[PDB]
Amino acid sequence: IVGGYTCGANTVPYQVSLNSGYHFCGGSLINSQWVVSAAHCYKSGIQVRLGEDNINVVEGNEQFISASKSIVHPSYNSNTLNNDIMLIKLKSAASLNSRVASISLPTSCASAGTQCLISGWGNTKSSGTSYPDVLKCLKAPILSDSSCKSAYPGQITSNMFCAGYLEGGKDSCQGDSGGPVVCSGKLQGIVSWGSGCAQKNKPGVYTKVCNYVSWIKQTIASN
Ligand SMILES: [Ca+2]
Repeated sequence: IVGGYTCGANTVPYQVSLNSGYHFCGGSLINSQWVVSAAHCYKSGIQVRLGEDNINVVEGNEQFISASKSIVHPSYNSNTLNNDIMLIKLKSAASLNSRVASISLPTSCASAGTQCLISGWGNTKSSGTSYPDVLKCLKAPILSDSSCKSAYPGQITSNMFCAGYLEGGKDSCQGDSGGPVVCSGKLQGIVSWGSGCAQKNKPGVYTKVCNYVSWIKQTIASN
């Protein structure tokens, strides 16, 4: 997260860190046994880390649970990043509490101008590299589809939306991928891609979760 602020320990209780020896992506807890992340985050050997603030210090509210199954969306397109969404089932049910909590899925899509909360442990520099230990947060509005397509000609699909600031300076970044965009208490986005981070006229691009609710529910019900 570039241009954001320190969330505060466990203030984003649905935020997860995916760990394969180190933090490599974010995710969102949607029930006690399932996490949503980005398909491009897929790898083997995932441990889901819930209840994290400082990812380099055990502070006493963490739950570390290995993945039992990963399911990349059947239509994930690694060329275009269309359908950049994955589900991860936990080997055991997390214990839900005030610091480890699920985020509701949307029942309808969100509209341009709605303010959302974007969070993660990704890079905090738009030029250079600095990775934080504690969770960072950014409030950012959804941009119109027209503005998104204007910023990224020929690259925006019906399963993507932009959020952020055309002036630059505030954005998600590498290491935030797979993490949440939450608007009015619903998970509307997954950190997916962009051109650089926090650059002028290059807002963040996010997977449009509202298009996947039926697939998420049916996949969870059958697995
Ligand atoms: Ca920790």
